[PDB]
Amino acid sequence: NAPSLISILQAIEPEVVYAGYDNTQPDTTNYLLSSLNRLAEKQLVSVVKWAKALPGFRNLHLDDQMTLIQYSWMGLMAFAMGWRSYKHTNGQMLYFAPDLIFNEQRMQQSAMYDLCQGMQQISQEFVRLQVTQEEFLCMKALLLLSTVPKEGLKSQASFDEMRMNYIKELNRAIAKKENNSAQNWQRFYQLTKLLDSMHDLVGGLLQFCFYTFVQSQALSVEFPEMLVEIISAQLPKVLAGMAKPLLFH
Amino acid sequence: NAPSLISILQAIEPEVVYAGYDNTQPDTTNYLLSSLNRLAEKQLVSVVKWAKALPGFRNLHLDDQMTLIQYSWMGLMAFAMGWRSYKHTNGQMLYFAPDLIFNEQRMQQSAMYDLCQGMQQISQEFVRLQVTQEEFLCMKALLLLSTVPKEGLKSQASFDEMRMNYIKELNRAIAKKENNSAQNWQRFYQLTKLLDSMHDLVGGLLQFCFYTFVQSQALSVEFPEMLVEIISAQLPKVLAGMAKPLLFHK
Ligand SMILES: CC(=O)[C@H]1CC[C@H]2[C@@H]3CCC4=CC(=O)CC[C@]4(C)[C@H]3CC[C@]12C
Ligand SMILES: CC(=O)[C@H]1CC[C@H]2[C@@H]3CCC4=CC(=O)CC[C@]4(C)[C@H]3CC[C@]12C
Repeated sequence: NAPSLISILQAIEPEVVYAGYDNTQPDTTNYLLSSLNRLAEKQLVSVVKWAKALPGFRNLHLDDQMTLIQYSWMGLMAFAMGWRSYKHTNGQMLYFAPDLIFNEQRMQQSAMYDLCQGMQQISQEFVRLQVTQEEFLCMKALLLLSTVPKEGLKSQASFDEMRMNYIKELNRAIAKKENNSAQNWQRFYQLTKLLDSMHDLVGGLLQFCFYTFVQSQALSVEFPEMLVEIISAQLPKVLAGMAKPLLFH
Repeated sequence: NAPSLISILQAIEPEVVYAGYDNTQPDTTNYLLSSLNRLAEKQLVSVVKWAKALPGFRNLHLDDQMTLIQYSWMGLMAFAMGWRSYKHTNGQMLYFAPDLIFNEQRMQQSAMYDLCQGMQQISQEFVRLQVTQEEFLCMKALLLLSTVPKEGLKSQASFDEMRMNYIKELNRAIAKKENNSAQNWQRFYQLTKLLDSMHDLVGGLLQFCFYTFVQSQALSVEFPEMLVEIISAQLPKVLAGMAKPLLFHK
């Protein structure tokens, strides 16, 4: 056979990115929120390299490629962050970058606190289910494919296929580790139910992101160049409500 | 909107068939089996009427239609039978027809007794699960679609899509109960798992049917005309192993 896409997912998985954060700084709301936005920009390049290499993706209309990234960029970063929080801190802390990690204090100072808790719960869920690296990588792919234009895509031809495979390949992963079907059947629930749960969270994250952005002047936080563009394009579409989450349940 | 798949399903559900059995007769292996085979013929005709009226069915290539039936005819009848046995006897007895119902003694004389038990366990599942009539109708539609030719279908064009609709429809039916996603997922698991259990049973039934078919002279068990051909046509394909059951997990 040809290489399993899972084996390719592993190959194209990005290496971790540093924030270039200065940890001697007092933890100040504005400074935290801004360095986070710096991090996002760096990660934004990473996730885009990734999606390109992501099998099936290039075969979508570039307006399709462009929209999917626009919607899901937040969820993918947040999801991946929760998986780092799990491997490194055991869901105890929010591990954004090896050099910027949110302890309790920082979550309170972020003025994102309730949103931080929410992200943390995603991480703890990872530790509760003991998600395997394979499960994670498949899930993260599906996340990309889990929010779509309310009016459907140009490549919907290609898309519905791709989405199916990554669902299939997710099954291939739940099946391999475990053995019994009663088990497979419930794994699949808990995992997909985890993916679904991401949507509500992202909404909240976005809500605040948008807010910080519009009020960036007043609040005095900085969104860097590349980051603005993406938000700028996304903000209107999602407020228009052209963005449809695809649930499992 | 346009009428529910499930509302059509209900419309086209066959009325119950009578066997025309003389219950004053003694309960004897040959008269019992022969009488079932008469019942199987009568049901056979309505099963086919049913499948035609089944939405998305006539859109399948006509070889696919004939194939699928030959495969699942046994499972449909036995599935339906266990449903009746749940509705009328509460899983207690085997209600093939209102006039011919197997109680313990008849399962003894049947000389299929371990199979009778098997079928009695299907109905008992219906009762353990408290299956709704809507759940039942969707499952029975799928049962048609759950054993396919191993080589594939001429138009798998349509089939795959149709099969999904009935799966969606089945979810539409579980959801109605107003449960949450986890209960729904659990209903779904336990239904399709009742479904899948059907093959094991049916395999066994086919076997003893094939047997009684061949040995009828020996056994003095008479297969009405129309029952004969379907078996004639099916038996080869089966023993060649060209029939692939479609499961919901191993
Ligand atoms: C400054 C601001 O509005 C906050 C709101 C939500 C925050 C983001 C939440 C998800 C997250 C995961 C990461 O790995 C770093 C960047 C991001 C993408 C965060 C960057 C800073 C954000 C953008
Ligand atoms: C004589 C014989 O081979 C028996 C073996 C199993 C029996 C069948 C079991 C399933 C059953 C359900 C019905 O409602 C009547 C017909 C049938 C289809 C039965 C017809 C007679 C059978 C076929």
